[PDB]
Amino acid sequence: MKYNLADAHTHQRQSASQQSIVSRLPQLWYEAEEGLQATYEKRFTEAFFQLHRQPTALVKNKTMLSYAASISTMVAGMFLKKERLAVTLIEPCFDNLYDVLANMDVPLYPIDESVFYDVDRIYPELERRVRTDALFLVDPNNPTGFSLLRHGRKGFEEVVRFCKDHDKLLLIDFCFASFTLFEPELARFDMYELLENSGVRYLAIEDTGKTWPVQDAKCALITASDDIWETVYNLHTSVLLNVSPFVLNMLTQYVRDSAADRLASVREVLTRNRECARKTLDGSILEYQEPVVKVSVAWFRVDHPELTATDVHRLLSADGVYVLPGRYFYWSEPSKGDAYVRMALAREPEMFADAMALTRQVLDR
Amino acid sequence: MKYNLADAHTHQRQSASQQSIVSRLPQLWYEAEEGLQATYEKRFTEAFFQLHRQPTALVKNKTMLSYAASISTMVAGMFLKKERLAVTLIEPCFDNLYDVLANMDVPLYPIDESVFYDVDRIYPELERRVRTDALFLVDPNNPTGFSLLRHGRKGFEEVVRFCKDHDKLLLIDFCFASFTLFEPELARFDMYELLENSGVRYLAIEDTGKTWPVQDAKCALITASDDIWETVYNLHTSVLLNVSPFVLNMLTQYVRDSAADRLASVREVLTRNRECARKTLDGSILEYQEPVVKVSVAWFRVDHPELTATDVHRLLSADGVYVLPGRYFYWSEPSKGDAYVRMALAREPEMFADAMALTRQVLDRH
Ligand SMILES: CC1=C(O)/C(=C\N=C(/CCCNC(=N)N)C(=O)O)C(COP(=O)(O)O)=CN1
Ligand SMILES: CC1=C(O)/C(=C\N=C(/CCCNC(=N)N)C(=O)O)C(COP(=O)(O)O)=CN1
Repeated sequence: MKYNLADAHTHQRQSASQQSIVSRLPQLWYEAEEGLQATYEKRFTEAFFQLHRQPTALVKNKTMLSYAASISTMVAGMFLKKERLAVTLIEPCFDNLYDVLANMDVPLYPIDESVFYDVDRIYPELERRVRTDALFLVDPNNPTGFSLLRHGRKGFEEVVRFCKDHDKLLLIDFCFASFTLFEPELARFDMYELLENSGVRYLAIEDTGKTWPVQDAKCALITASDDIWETVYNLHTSVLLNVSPFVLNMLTQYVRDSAADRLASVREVLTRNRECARKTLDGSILEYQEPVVKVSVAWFRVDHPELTATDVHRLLSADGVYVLPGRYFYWSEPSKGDAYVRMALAREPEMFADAMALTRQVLDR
Repeated sequence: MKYNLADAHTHQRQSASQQSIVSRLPQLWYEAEEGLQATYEKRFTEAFFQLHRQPTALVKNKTMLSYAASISTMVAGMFLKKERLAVTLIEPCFDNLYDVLANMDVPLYPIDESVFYDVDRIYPELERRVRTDALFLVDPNNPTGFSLLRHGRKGFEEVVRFCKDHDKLLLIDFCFASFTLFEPELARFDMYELLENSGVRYLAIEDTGKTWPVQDAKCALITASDDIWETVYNLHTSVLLNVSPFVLNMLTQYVRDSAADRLASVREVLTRNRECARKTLDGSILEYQEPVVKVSVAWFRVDHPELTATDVHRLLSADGVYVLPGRYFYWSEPSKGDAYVRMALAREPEMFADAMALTRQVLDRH
C-alpha cells in the first residue's frame, strides 16, 4: 500500500451535502447548456467573492477566469515579459511557481519569508532587499502557512506602501486564503479595497482547486489594477475564451455549500489530519512547525545529527509513504531545504492515520 | 433574439446516447474519486488514439495532457522561446494562435495555404518560403477546412521530407482531425508513424473540445519527438500536474460513444447546418468556399464590388446574427480577410436554420 502525502491537491471524499452536489451534476450540465456563459461567470464570481468577503472585487467587476492558478500565473508571466519586469519571489515557496516563471524566462530572485515576521521591519527590509520592479508573494504561504494576516491589516498595508512608494508591481497568490475564512483573528479583510485605494499596480490570483474536493475540475481568478487591466485582458483572452459553464455552475454549488456550513467540511478534515500528524510525530525527528494559518499542508524540520530531508524522504518512500523534502521549496538554493519536509493534509483521514502510524514506525528506526 | 455563429466552440445539444453519459456523471465522479489518476490518463489516451487510428502514439506512450489546446500551444511556445526560434505559420488561420504566440514574443512569419494545393510543388515552395527554423501548420485548417489529406499520404510526407532535410521543427495542430475520421478518401493515417520514422523534430497537438459537446470541459494532448521529449516534459509539468480525472473519465465516454456510431452524431449535425448554409446563401454576396474536410466551420468569400466582411458583420449583427469577419484569420495582414466571412456550424440545427433565414433576409436588403 502506498501513501501519497506529496502533492497538495484535494483527495478527501465528499461531505454529505457535497454528495448532493454530485447527485445533481446532470442538471448542472443541462442548466449550463441552456443558459448564457456570462450568467455562470457572474454567479460564480459573485459567490466566490461573497464567501471570501471581498466586496470591492465585485464592484470593480473586472476579474477574469481561467482553468487553473498556474494559467493565471502564465498570463501574469506574459505581462512581466512584455514590460521587462524581473520578479523578487517569496522563498520558501512551492517550486512550481518558480519553474513556470523561469520557463517563461522571467528573471527571478528570492526574498526570505522571515522579512515579513516583524511588522515594523517589513518596509525597511523591502527597501534594502527588493531590487526588481515586481514583487510576488504567496499569502498564506505554501509550505509554511505564514500569513501577513498575523499583523491584522498592517502587514499587507506595509507591503502595499512599499510597492506604491517605489512603483513596484505587486503580485499576490491568494490560493490558500480560504483557510483564513471564519477565523476570529485571521479572517482576511477586503484586500481589493486596499489594492484599489492605494493605486498600486497589482495582479491578484485566487483559486478554488486547493479548497474543495473538486478533482481538479476547477477555476482560478485574476484581477489587475486599472492601469494595466486592458493589456492583461488582451493577454488573458489569447489564452482562452471561457471556462466551462458546467464547471462554473458546479463550483458555484461548492462555494454556496461552504458559505452555509462556514467551511466546516473543509476545515474539519484538515484539522483531523493536522492533529493526527502533530500527535503522532511529537518528539520524533520530524519537528512540526506551527503555521500562522491552518492550511492544507504541514511543514516539519528535521531534528537529527546526521539524517537530512533527502534521507527522510528515501527512508519513508522505501516503506510506501511519500512526502516532499524541502529542496522542492527552497527554489533558489535547494540545499537550504535539506532540513525540511512537507506533508499534504487534504486526504481521507483513515489513509492519513495509517500513513502516520507507518511514518512513526520508520522514523523510530 | 441573438444567434452566435462566431466562435467555433460546440453548442449543439446532447444526442440520445450522449444524454446517457450526462445521466451517469455522478457515477463517473465516484470512479475518478476512488481511482488512480494514471488510470484515467491511460484510458483516455487509449480511447482517443484508438478512435483516431494513431497506434504509434500508443506504442511510444509519451503524450501529455492539458486543459485545452491553447495550453498545449503555450508549452510549445515556451520551447520555441527557450530555443530562440522563429516560426513560419500557416495563413489564414484562427488568429488566437498568432495572438498567444505573439504574446509570448515568438517571431511569426506567414505562409499561405495555397503552397499546399499542388502536391508536386509543396517541397520547392517550402524551400523558397520557409526561412525560419520552425514551421507551424493547422491541419485540417481553421477556417478553410483545407487538409494535406487531399493528397493521401503524400502531402504530409512532402512536408516532413522538407522539415527533415532542412532541419526544421515541425509543429502541427490537429484539433480538426476528428472531422476526417471514417471518411472513405480522407480518413487520417497514422501521423505518428510518419513523424517517428522520419526522425523529424516535432510537436503535435490534438484536441477534444471542438469535436464533442462537452461545454469546454475538455482535454488537449501534445506529443514531442524523442530528442526534445525531456525538455518538453519539464516545461509541461511546470504548467500542471494533471487534468481532472473526472473530466478525463467523462471525455473517455464521449470518445467511446463516437467510436460506436462512427461519429454520426457529430457529423450529421454539422452536415445539416453546412447544407442549410450552402442552400440558403447560394447566389448571395456570401460565396460558399467548399472545404476539403467537413469541419465545424464554414468559410465564405464576399462577392461584392464595395462591401467588406466588416460591413457584412456590422449589418448582420445589427439584426442579431453574429459571424466573424475574415480579418480574424489573416493574422499577418488582416485587411486580406475583409474578403471573407466565417460561420460556426457546431450548433443546434433549429437555431442555425432560423439564423440562416434571418441572414439571407438581411443580405437581400443590400
Ligand atoms: C499556493 C498555490 C499552490 O499551492 C499551487 C499549487 N500547489 C502545488 C503544485 C503541485 C505540483 N504542480 C505542478 N507540477 N505543476 C502543491 O502541491 O503545492 C498553485 C498552482 O495551482 P494549479 O496547479 O495551477 O491548480 C498556486 N498557488
Ligand atoms: C484549430 C484550433 C482551434 O480552432 C482552436 C480554437 N478555436 C477558436 C478560438 C476561439 C477564441 N479563442 C480565444 N479567445 N482564446 C475558434 O473559434 O476558431 C484551438 C484552441 O482551442 P482552445 O480554445 O484552447 O480550446 C486550437 N486549434
